[PDB]
Parts: sequence; structure tokens; C-alpha cells
Amino acid sequence: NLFNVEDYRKLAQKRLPKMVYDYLEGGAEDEYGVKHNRDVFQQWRFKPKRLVDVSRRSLQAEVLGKRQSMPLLIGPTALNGALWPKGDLALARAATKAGIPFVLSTASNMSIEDLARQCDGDLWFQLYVIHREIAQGMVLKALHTGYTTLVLTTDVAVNGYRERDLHNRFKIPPFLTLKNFEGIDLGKMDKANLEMQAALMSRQMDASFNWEALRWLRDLWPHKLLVKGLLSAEDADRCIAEGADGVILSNHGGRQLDCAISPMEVLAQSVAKTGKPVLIDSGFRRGSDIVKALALGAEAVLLGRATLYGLAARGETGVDEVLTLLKADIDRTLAQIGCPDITSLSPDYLQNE
Amino acid sequence: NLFNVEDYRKLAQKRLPKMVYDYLEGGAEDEYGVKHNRDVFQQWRFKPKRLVDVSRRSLQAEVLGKRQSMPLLIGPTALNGALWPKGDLALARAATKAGIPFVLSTASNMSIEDLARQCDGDLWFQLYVIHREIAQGMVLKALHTGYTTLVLTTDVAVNGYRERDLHNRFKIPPFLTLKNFEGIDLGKMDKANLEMQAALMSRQMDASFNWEALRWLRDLWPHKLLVKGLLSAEDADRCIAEGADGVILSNHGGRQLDCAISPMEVLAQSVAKTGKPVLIDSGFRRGSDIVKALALGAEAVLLGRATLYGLAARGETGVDEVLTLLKADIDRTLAQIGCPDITSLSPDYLQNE
Amino acid sequence: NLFNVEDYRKLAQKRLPKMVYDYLEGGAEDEYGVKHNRDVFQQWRFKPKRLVDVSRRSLQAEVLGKRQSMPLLIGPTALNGALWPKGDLALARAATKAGIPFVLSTASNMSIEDLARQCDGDLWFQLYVIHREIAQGMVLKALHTGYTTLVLTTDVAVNGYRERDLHNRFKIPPFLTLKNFEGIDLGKMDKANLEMQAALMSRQMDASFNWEALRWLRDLWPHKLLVKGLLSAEDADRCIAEGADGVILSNHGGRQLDCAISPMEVLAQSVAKTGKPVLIDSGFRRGSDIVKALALGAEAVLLGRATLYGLAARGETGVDEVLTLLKADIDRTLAQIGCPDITSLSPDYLQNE
Amino acid sequence: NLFNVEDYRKLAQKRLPKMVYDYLEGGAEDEYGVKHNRDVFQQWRFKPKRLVDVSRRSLQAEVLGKRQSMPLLIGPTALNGALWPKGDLALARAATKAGIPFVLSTASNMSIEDLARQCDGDLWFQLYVIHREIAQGMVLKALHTGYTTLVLTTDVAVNGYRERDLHNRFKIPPFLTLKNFEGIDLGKMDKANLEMQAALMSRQMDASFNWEALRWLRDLWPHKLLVKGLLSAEDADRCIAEGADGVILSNHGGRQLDCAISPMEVLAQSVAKTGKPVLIDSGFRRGSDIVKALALGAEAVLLGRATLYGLAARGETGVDEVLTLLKADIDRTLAQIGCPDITSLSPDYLQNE
Ligand SMILES: Cc1cc2nc3c(=O)[nH]c(=O)nc-3n(C[C@H](O)[C@H](O)[C@H](O)COP(=O)(O)O)c2cc1C
Ligand SMILES: Cc1cc2nc3c(=O)[nH]c(=O)nc-3n(C[C@H](O)[C@H](O)[C@H](O)COP(=O)(O)O)c2cc1C
Ligand SMILES: Cc1cc2nc3c(=O)[nH]c(=O)nc-3n(C[C@H](O)[C@H](O)[C@H](O)COP(=O)(O)O)c2cc1C
Ligand SMILES: Cc1cc2nc3c(=O)[nH]c(=O)nc-3n(C[C@H](O)[C@H](O)[C@H](O)COP(=O)(O)O)c2cc1C
Repeated sequence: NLFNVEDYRKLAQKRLPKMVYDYLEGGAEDEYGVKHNRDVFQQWRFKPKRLVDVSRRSLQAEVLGKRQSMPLLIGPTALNGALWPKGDLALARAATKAGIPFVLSTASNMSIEDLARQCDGDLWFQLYVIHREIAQGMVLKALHTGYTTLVLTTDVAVNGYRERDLHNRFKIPPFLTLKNFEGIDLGKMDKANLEMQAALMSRQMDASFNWEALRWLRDLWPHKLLVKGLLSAEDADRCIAEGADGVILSNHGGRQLDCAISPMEVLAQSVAKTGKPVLIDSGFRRGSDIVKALALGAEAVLLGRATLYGLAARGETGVDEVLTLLKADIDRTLAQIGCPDITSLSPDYLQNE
Repeated sequence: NLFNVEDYRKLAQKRLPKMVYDYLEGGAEDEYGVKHNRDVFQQWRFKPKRLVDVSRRSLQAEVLGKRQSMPLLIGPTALNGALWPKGDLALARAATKAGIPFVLSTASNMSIEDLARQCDGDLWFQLYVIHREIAQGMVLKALHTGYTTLVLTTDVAVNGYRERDLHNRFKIPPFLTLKNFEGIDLGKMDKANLEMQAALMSRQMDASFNWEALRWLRDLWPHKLLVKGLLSAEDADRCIAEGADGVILSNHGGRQLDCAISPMEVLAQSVAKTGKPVLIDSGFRRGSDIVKALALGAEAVLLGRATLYGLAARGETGVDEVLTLLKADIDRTLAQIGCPDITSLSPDYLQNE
Repeated sequence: NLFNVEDYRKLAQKRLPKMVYDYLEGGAEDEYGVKHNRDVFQQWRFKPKRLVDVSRRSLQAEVLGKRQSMPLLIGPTALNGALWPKGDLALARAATKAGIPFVLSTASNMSIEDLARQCDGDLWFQLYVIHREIAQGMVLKALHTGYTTLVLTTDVAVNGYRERDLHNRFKIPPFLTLKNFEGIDLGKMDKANLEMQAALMSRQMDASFNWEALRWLRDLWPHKLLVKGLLSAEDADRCIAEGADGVILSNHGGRQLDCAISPMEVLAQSVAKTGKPVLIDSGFRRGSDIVKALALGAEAVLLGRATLYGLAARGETGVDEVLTLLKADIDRTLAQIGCPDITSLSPDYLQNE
Repeated sequence: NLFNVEDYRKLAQKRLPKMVYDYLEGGAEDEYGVKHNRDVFQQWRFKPKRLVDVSRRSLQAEVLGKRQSMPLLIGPTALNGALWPKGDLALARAATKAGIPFVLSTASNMSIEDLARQCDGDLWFQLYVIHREIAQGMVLKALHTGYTTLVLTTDVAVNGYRERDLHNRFKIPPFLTLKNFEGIDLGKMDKANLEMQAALMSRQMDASFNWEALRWLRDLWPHKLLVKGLLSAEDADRCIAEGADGVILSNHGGRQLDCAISPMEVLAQSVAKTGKPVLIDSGFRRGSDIVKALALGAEAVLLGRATLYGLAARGETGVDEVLTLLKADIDRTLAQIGCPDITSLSPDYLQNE
């Protein structure tokens, strides 16, 4: 019985070692955040428009000016290989088959180059900055291998306090490795190559990355640039002012700050203030959750755990199935609310509860 | 112990095969909708008017200008024969004995003509449009056999995602059949009678039925016409503008869109805007639920599952009992709030919580 | 461990036959009302006034111009004899020992005259009108035996639908009797004494008692007259306009209309509009509940089930204990919020939640 | 697994006799207060400021003009010796090692002089007034032994009704004693020394202590004076007007009045009205709770049960661990919301829910 995302979560929990399942499902501290991420969707209900011809529906939509099959993306998640062999590739291929982008994590198990060589879909690269020089290296690598979009994640200045991991003494799977940091020269002495080597032997990332640093990154990357991890219209607006082509409102799936607001709380305001693409993630599980965000102005929704449940439970085919169910779910929802064209969604279909 | 609707639900669950009970009780996806349909009634409480002579009470009321025993109706529900033998007839006869209308579903187990021949009560016909020509045939049949009112259901452009049915692989009971589609010619070739035959061998209904199509139906039917499945004052108003004599606010008992608002949320507004009869259903189980809707301006309330529990548990007699309990419940409620005449109900007896 | 009202409820449930306990504790239909009666008190929290000398506190207060030990009363409850032998007397004597009034129910087990003869405390009489002539007889009897106050209960035009009683086929205890209806002549023929005899062989009360009837009662009774069962400032105000000396806001302990508002919802408004004594009951269990009502303007609070738990569990001594605990509870509360004199309570000590 | 305060509570419950655990964890009456103290923190969520350099963070802050390691203090709690041998000293030494103040209770197990002799940290003295003369004696003793700050607790005019203690017949541990009342002369006759001896053989404190009495105390103590137990901006303001250098908003950890508001409800208003230091306690368990209070204007947060769990579970080392976890928790939180300097916190980082 695999009829929705929750069904895949259940199957994933039965197939994954507890330690890995907890790494995946876990949230920060009391996990009031992940619960809030789900509960906030109940703050809106639908007011369908009847007697509208919905015999011909379209989920096609432009994301950052580029057309794709539906307003969805498989977001960046680390250590996918711990969930399923060659997890990064399975996700990328399923996204490509579905006609949507796949975002590779800086902490992926498959390197930037290897994926680009084995997948011709729309590949995006999510960047974490531990060392400036090293970050510049990955950015150029992504540029040279055909990655269309760069995503800077800004909500991991310090590691989230995930107590499930602490209880399990969670250690990065042995058979896995942070491939993108491979080959990064060693044996060299002096300032960097010592200053740098120190930074990469640390589990902490660059907590000094500020607005000025964003300008630096903006000049380095020539294509579309998005800033991920924002939770205020003000920050979203500043990002646009600094050169970003759009933003991704997100609280990292409730894994960083348990009491952070849900990005849904500032979605409408961010859309109204920035006037630029506002993407979003965190808590999306049902097609209705997605449609509510799109109706509030979201350009697209990125999936985190939803597609990972498919991956963990049934590999690549599992991801295909979750995307198929979600697409049919979105389609069914559009028909029921009387909005045949997904690009016609507006707050007029919602009722604040 | 059969003292209320819930008691009949309990007895129905014990007598019906799980698969059938789930078909009856089930809702869309997470079933947050059916729960909301019940919970929303708690948003209003009563403020009784004391020292009012309620020794003589009346539940009599005009629905669409025609007087009936009480502001209730047994709404249209498909496959009643799966709940109890000749279920459609049992319901119709119980409604007639109670002095209220019965609405026959397009997907009933007893044909339009057979029921009209065996029941002389006020019979209404609920229409689903799968094929225009076929729909026209049923409409004329209902007209020629004495059906007083036509009800167009507009909230099933596509089938609701009811996961209980998916889990049970629910298949339309063998001993049952969609009688109203019987005799519908076959063996014929060319456009329709091939184009048509295709549409009826499909579980999908006409998702293109729009406002223009409603005008078509309006000219075809000479008597009272109601549009069912509306969830906004705006749609209700447009229906009246297009010729409808009234509307039925409804979310199909939470069986189509899990996150749809409860029709109770737009009842007062629809009454104020349309100035025409506004009937309603979805979630009604207690007499207090019904009185609250009537106090907000509802012309009448249609029962869905409430009377079906009586049917499934004890057949025709079961329906009679549920209607008797509900009538006494409404009567008792009117006495307690100090409104002896049901037609005198107003928002003045309610307190928003 | 008998440290509060709940402890006595627990002990009462262990000592009483289930049928009797259910008669006592039960509410109308779903019992959402009794729950609401309790929950509504959480809508207010205390904002204590510190550094106030509370070394000398006083709970003494005038109720209808007459001074009593504390702003409490044991309200009218029927069939007290079913809870404990000579229950009416036990309650009356405990109230008298505590320095507060006791209200005798029309449906008591001890007659109006017998109680007045065995108790010299402040006795009030609660009237139910089944037959006008008979009611007049009890009213005069109460007047001639020294009852100081008359209370007309108006919220039982028809019997509440208490399903626990229906499930238990609850029958008025055999060893008990509605003593106040004793001796009421029989064997006589013609109009009344036939018309009357019919009314008393009925479980229904006079549902026609209206404002005009209240004027009738007002001229019959020369002392303080209160109307009980009101749930709106408007009705309270009309009662005063018709001659009442005060009112008792109440929903009959959630035993008549499950969805009725809690009287706490219209307490402040009734106090402001009538400018006359506004007493109240329904849901009071803790001293804090009582203080909140008094702070909102209530003249006094009548206890229903609270003191009955003491009665059922430990007879007269049980009632004394509950009143002692409640008095100490109120006293302790006054000290903690910084209001040494109970008559100085105001909304200034409360915070709306 | 000791990763947060709750983990220490769990370990403390396993090591402490039930009677003692209940004395510690218990609240007044229904304990709705302690629950509210926790729940109220969910009324605010965080809105992080991204791309802020948080590589260098500081928790250092001035409390009453004096710099300390972080905006925390170990508040005054009685009978610490019942939780762990020499509990008062263990707490004081852990606070000193952490760089924060420790407040000694009037009802401590270690005397004012003994502690000051064995601990050179910042020691504060919390005063309870049972007898004026005796209180004056302790105040001068605290002054002569080096206590920097005096804290008057005003919310125990009468003892809270803690039913857990009543159920357990809780008796002050035998091996323990209210040391600060030791030596207090006896054998003397006449007025005081008889009037006084009577007051100290009583479990009740001076319920007459008012504003005038505060003026008396203000002239007696030359250093910083704080009034603890306030629950309104008005009282806080009056305290400042009467000479206090600051206040401590508090409901005594929900141990005195079950329905008292949480001090968090009047924090912002008290800060705005008084313009003086507003400290606070009651319900703090997570670093996020603390940061929310600081963001609303609180000068510092006092810990009650949080550090006592560390004490009860693992003595002095346990307190050190809880303070270490809380410091790292606060630090981590500051980094995640983008406020590197704790003194820069403002309501701008919060979202009202
Ligand atoms: C197992 C796991 C690993 C993650 N790794 C990363 C990462 O490497 N880079 C990043 O930008 N976000 C990362 N995220 C956050 C996701 O991009 C996304 O914001 C989040 O999962 C959205 O919420 P949801 O899980 O409810 O869909 C991770 C989330 C999970 C559940
Ligand atoms: C078993 C079942 C079958 C239904 N079949 C139909 C149908 O054939 N036509 C229609 O207009 N509505 C149909 N409905 C919806 C009802 O008319 C009605 O809107 C709904 O049951 C009201 O909610 P309630 O069940 O809470 O009373 C059906 C509902 C149930 C429970
Ligand atoms: C067992 C029982 C019998 C009652 N009988 C009467 C009655 O004879 N007359 C009347 O005026 N109210 C009657 N009441 C209502 C009470 O006067 C009072 O309004 C109610 O109990 C208040 O609520 P509480 O039970 O939460 O305190 C009765 C209530 C109970 C619980
Ligand atoms: C076991 C225990 C004993 C206490 N003793 C005292 C005391 O002697 N003096 C005082 O001012 N407050 C006293 N308090 C109240 C604390 O100072 C503080 O207000 C309260 O614990 C804060 O709430 P929290 O426990 O949720 O942190 C006590 C609290 C507890 C839990």
C-alpha cells in the first residue's frame, strides 16, 4: 500500500537502520519545529471555483524563467548514499525523468563532475562555504561541468542540535565520503594548505560569511544565483538587492533551529516585497501543501524528506513513484479547486483559518 | 441503545463488511476534512431566550416555496443498495413518511422510473454529467416521471482520492449496478454511440461542464434547479445569476478535497449575497448542528451519512428511527433556545466562539 | 486524601451506584457543555497585586443586601435523598453552619415545611411550575414557613436529553418521593382536579411560562425574587425590568442544552447592563473559578455538584468539609492576588487569555 | 544520555525519593500553572537574520551594571540540602565557576556566613520576612559578609496549596535545618522574644509586608535591591518608584497560585514602563526560552528547577554540566538567529504566534 508520501516514510523506517532513519527524520532539540512545519499548512483551507472547465490541465511552469514539467524540485540533501546506493544519481535521474531540476549538495556522496557526466537533466549545485578558496573551486567546477544554477545555503553557520544523533552517536557512514572534498591537496605547508587543511578537518563551516561575501560569490557565478535558508521578507529583499536572482525561504526542514518560524509565515510578504522568484521548502508532504504555497506566490517548492523516503524505501524507482504520486496529487488538486492552469493560482483559492 | 446518530453509526459498523463501511465513512486523503466538518460546529454556541412560551412548537417550513414537515432532506448518495437491499427505496419511503424530500443519485441502484412508480413522496433527482446526451436523457426521464426538483452536483470533476478504498481495492458491489445507465444503446457505430460508449466505459465524469453548460441545463429543466457542491458566496451568486433557483453549499461530506473549507464557513455570506434559498450539507449529525445552520440562514439541511447509518444498521425502519430522533432533537433544541417556530430562527440565538 | 472537590467526586463515584452517579455527573448529549463549563475558566488568569497587607482578610459579603459569611450558596438540586439519606437536610445544615443560604428544590425529597422546621438557617425556595395553581400553593407554603427568597428556574421548559440516564433506564429511586407534591388532593373531578391531576402525572413542566407569567409570580411573592437559568444580558435586564431583584446566570450545569454558552461568557455584560445583583453557577469547582466570577462582578456563586460530591461521599460532614476547603481556597486565593477584602475584587486582578 | 535539562530531570527523578522529587517538581493545585509556564514560550518563534558574521560571539552582559559571563543566575531555592549534600555550596560553586551570581534562600541549609566564607563568587541574598527584627538581622549579616545584592520575595504572603506535598505528608527533611534561624535567642520573655518566638514557631510569613515596609528595607540595605514575585508592569513600576534598583517578574515557578499569569506575559510592558532592569524566571528550560525573554528586554533570567535537576542528579558536577549545556545552547541559538552579541537582542528577532 504505497498511495502517498507517508506510506513511503513507513516503508523507509522499516528498511533503514535506526541510526540512519533518525539522521533522516530527526529535527532540532524538541522537534517542535518539524511539527510546526506540518501544522502550519492547516492555517489555510481551499475555496474551490466551481463550473470551471478543467478537462485540460497544465502543471507546466517557468522557474527562474526556464520551463519545467511542474513547480517542484528535489532539494539538496547530504549523504544520500547512506539512504540508498548511489543515492545522488538515483534522485537526479528520477528528477530528470520527471522533468524537474535536482540540486546536488556540497556534502554529496557523488562528485560534482561524476553526476554531470552521468545525468543530462537540469542540475543545480548547493554550496556550503567552509573555506573560501575551496568553495571557489567547487563553484568553478560546477560551472565548467554544466550546472545551471548555484544555491548558497546560509542557515548552517553552526550545526543544529539534533539530539537523536547525539543519542545514537551518529557517525558518517564508513562506506561513504564527502566526495567533493576529495583530491583537495595536502602535504603543502605555509598559510593556506595548513590554514585551509585545518578548516576542512573541522566539522564547522564558515560562520563569517556575510553580505560582502555574497557580493564576492555573485561576481564569481555568471548564471542564476539563489540564497537558501531565509526566514524574513527583509532578508529576501536584501538578497535581491545584493544581486541574487531569487531566494529559497526555508528553515532547513526543522533541523537547525527548533523554534524558527515556518517559511510559510513570510511567503506572501516576501513575494510582495521582493517582486522576484521566491521558492520554498520545509514541511511539504501533500500536494495540497504545495498548492497552498504556490497559491500564495511561491515560484516552486523543493522537496527534502518526501523524495528521500522514496529513495530509502525503493531506490530510484521509489523516487519516480513519489514524484508520480505528487504530480497526480497536484493535478487532482488543481482540478478540484477549479484552477486548470497551475500558473493561474492565486490567494483567491484560499481561506485563512 | 439507539439514542442518537452516533449509536447508529456504531451498529452500522458492526453489520457492514469493512470494505463497505469504509466506502461509506471514508473521506479524502488524511480525512482532516471530515473532522473539520464536525469541529466547525463548535465555533457557535447557543444563547437561549428565556420565558418564551414554547408549549406549541412548529418545525414546518417552506423549502423552495413548498411546505414540508421540517427543514431536512435525505441527500443524494450513490450505491445505497450496497448498504441495504433496495436501499434507495427504503430511504425514499422513510423520507416520505417523515414528510420530507428524497434526492435520488445518478449512480443509484434503483432507476429513476422504478422509484417514482413505487414512491409518491417528493422526489428530487441529482444529476452527474458524464455525457451530455446521456445526461439529457436522464433529465427528461426525471421530468416525465414526476420529479419536482433537479440538483446538479458540480464537485466531482475528478474522483476524490479516498485512500481507504485504495487500501481495500474497493470494487462496486457485484449484485449491484448503475441502473440509470441501463438500456443505454450499444452496437451502434459512428461519432456518438462510440464517442458516447467510450465516455460511459470511463470512471471519469465531464470535467468541462462550465457556466455555459449550466445555461444549457437551465433551459432543459422547467422546474426548480439547484446547484450542489458550492463553497463560496461568489459561486452561489453566479449560479443564481445564471438561472438557478437556489444552491446547496457542500464539500461532499469531506470525500473530494480534504482541505476544502466547511460550507458553514460561507453560509451567512452566501445567504446575504444571493438573497435566494441556500441549502447545506456536510458534517451534520446532531440537531444542534442543524439548528445552527438554520439560524445562520440555511433554508434546509441535507443528510448524507446520518440517515445512511440508519439504513445500513436497520434498513427502512432504521431510517425512520434516525429521522424520528433528529426531529425530536430539533424540536427539543427549539424549545430550549426559546424559538417555538423554526422559521423564526436567527443569528441572535448564537454566540461566535 | 480529600484535599479538593475532585477528591470528593472520586470518593462519591466509588460509593454511589453507577446509575445514581451518572444521574449526578451526567450532562446533555455529547457532554461538550460540562467540559466547556470547566474549560472557560482558563480564559482568565490572575495578575496579583504585591506588597499589599493581607494579614487581615474578610470573605464576608452582602448578597441581595443581606450579609453572609462568604459569596457562596448551595444551589437547588433535585433528589438529594438519592445521594445520601435526608440529603436535603444534610446540605441545609452544612450551609447554615457555614453561614450561607441553602436553596430547596421543588423536586426535593424533604418537604418545604419539614425543612423549615428542622433548620433555622437562611432558606431559599427554587420553584418549577408544572401547574399554576399548584405552584401558587408551594410559593405560599414557602412564604408562610419563613423562606426568605424565591428562585424561579426557567431553563427546563422541556427535559434535557441526558443519554447516560437513557442508557441506564434511570428511574426515580423507589425509597424516594417528590414530597412537595404530596397531599395534593385527588378524587376530585371537573376542570382542574382533573386538568391539574393530568399535569402532575406528566414528567413535563409548564413550557408556556412567559414574561406575563413572571409578572403574576412577582405580585404573589413579597420578598426577594430571582430568575435562574438566564444566558444573556438582555434576558437578565428584562427580568429586572419585570420586577426581579436579581438573576442567576446558568446553563443548569450543562444538563439541559449541550451547546449552550457558559454563563461566564455574559457575566460582565449582565453586570454592566442590569446594575442589579447577578449571581451565577455552572462549572465551579476551584476557589479560583469562584474568585474569577466575583472579580467580573458576580454577587455570589451557587454550588451544584461540588457540594453534592461531599454529600454523596460523606453525608453532612462531607458537605461541611467541602465548604471548609472551598472557603480556605477562596481565602488563600484572595491573599495571593493581594485583595484582602472579597468585596474589593475587580477585573483589574484578571488577564484575558 | 545527558544532552539537555529534561535529561537531568529524568535522572533526578530516578535518584530522589518520591517525596523529595514531588517537593521539587510540584506546583500549586491542578498544576495548570507550571504547564502554562512552559507553553507560553511557544507564543513566540524566531525570525533569524541571515548572512551576519557570527564567527565571534559574546554572551557577556551587564546585570545591574555589573558584568558577568552570561545573562543567567541560579535563583533562590529552599532546602537545597534535601536534594544533594551541601546543596547550597554545590550550586554556589558551580555558579561561580560559570561566572554568574548565586542567590541564597532565607530557608537555605547553609547559613549566610558559612557560604560567604566558603565561596568568593557573586553572592546574592533572598529575603523572606517572618519577623521584622529577625529579618533585619539577616539583612545586616548578609551585608557584613559581602553579599552584593538583596532580593525581597513578595509572593509567599501565605503558603501555596501544593497537593503533592499534602498527599505525601511532606515533612522538612530531618537531617536538614533552616540554618539562618539558628542561634536566634530563646529563653527571653516579654513582648518580642515571645512575640517573636511565636512568629518563628509558625510556618506563616509576614503577610502585612507592604509598600511602607519596602521603604523600611530600602533604607536598611545600601546596595542593589530587587523585588521578586511581581506579575504586572504597574507593580514593577511602583517598586522602582519606591527605591528598588530592579525587579524579578515571577510566579514562583507555578508553586504559589496555579492560575497566575506567566511573567512572560508582562515582560515587554514592564521593560517599557519601568526603564530599569527587569529580570525574570519561571518555566525556563531551553536556551531558546531564555533568548526569547532576553529579546523581549529581560536583563537576565534566573534558573530555578533547571539547575536543581543537575544538583539532584549529579551534585556540583551536575550543576556545572547543566550550566555548560545551557551556555552552549544560548550560544548556538545566538549564532542561528544571527545575533552574535547577546546584548544586541531585540524583539526584531521574534514572531508573535
Ligand atoms: C537528511 C537531510 C540532509 C540535508 N542536507 C542538506 C545539504 O547538504 N544542503 C542544504 O542546503 N540543505 C540540506 N538539507 C535541507 C533540505 O534542503 C531542505 O531544506 C529540507 O529537507 C526541507 O524540509 P522537508 O525535509 O520537510 O522537505 C537536508 C535535509 C535532510 C532531511
Ligand atoms: C456513501 C456516499 C455516497 C455519495 N454519493 C453521492 C452521489 O451519488 N451524488 C451527490 O451529489 N453526492 C453524493 N454524496 C455526497 C452527499 O450528497 C452529501 O454531500 C454528503 O454526504 C454530506 O455530508 P455528510 O455525509 O457528513 O452528511 C455521497 C456521500 C456518501 C457518504
Ligand atoms: C443532580 C442535579 C440535580 C439538579 N436539580 C435541580 C432542581 O431541582 N432545580 C434547579 O433549579 N436546578 C437544578 N439543578 C441545577 C443546579 O441548580 C445548578 O445550576 C448546576 O448544578 C450548576 O452547575 P455545577 O453542577 O457545575 O455546579 C441540578 C443539577 C444537578 C447536578
Ligand atoms: C524546590 C523549590 C524551592 C524554592 N524556594 C524558594 C525560596 O526559598 N525563595 C524564593 O525567593 N523563591 C523560591 N523558589 C522559587 C524560585 O526562586 C524560582 O522563582 C522558580 O523556581 C522559577 O521557576 P522554574 O522552577 O520553572 O525555573 C523555589 C522553587 C523550587 C522549585
